Amino acid sequence: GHNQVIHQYFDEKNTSGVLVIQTDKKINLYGNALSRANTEYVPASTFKMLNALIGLENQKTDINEIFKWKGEKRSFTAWEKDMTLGEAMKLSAVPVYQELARRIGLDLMQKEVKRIGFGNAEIGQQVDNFWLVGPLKVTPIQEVEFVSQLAHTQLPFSEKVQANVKNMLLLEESNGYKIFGKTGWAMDIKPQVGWLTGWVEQPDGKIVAFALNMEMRSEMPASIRNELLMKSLKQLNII
Ligand SMILES: *[C@H](O)[C@H](CO)[C@H]1C[C@H](S[C@H]2CN[C@@H](C(=O)N(C)C)C2)C(C(=O)O)=N1
Repeated sequence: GHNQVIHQYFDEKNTSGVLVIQTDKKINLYGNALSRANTEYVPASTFKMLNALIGLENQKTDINEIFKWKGEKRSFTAWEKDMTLGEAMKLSAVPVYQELARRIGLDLMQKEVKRIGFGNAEIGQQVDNFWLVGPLKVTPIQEVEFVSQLAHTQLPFSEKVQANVKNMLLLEESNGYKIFGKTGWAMDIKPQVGWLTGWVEQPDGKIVAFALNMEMRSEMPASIRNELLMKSLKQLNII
């Protein structure tokens, strides 16, 4: 439950970050830069959860559609293949989600982002990158409320669509526990911002939502986000 131990986890990874925990509409802050919880950052790949919800709800795609890789070089060799929406989610394959965003289009995407009230709810003019370099921004508190609502099926989408998207986010299934979540990493902005937003589904069915946000730098391994989150949830005895 301390609050000092988690501070030493972030102090030692040499980063600046906050961990927002939400249980049954009770928000707690942990980390070593608590004021991050209420400041806006670009959501980067965490926006894929909302992008899928909008795309599925509006029948611009479905969970069986195979997205064709048409041969262009991509940032990771793991992205250079045909894949479903859910595979693209698991690899954070942004080209697939940019194609979806073009299908949705500017009007529908702005109308939906504003109806949901996500972050500042501003998407500007380029429908396929407003979540990576602005103007869309979101606080980690707003991210933990968004993902909490998704876990409880309380977002303003149909329940089948929310359930479809929840099943793309299963990260870990050990001991009757389930961790769902989406990682993020905005590498093309300074300072870089790293995200790890999701929830724990405890064996009794209880839901604990989390939004880890930290400043990033090119040299760290991707798993630094999971390492900080995992040993924080073990310390608070959420797992
Ligand atoms: C894409 O917009 C962005 C989301 O914020 C990507 C970049 C980083 S790294 C990502 C690339 N593919 C995954 C991987 O390790 N491979 C090669 C399959 C991880 C990222 C993230 O993981 O937060 N999302």
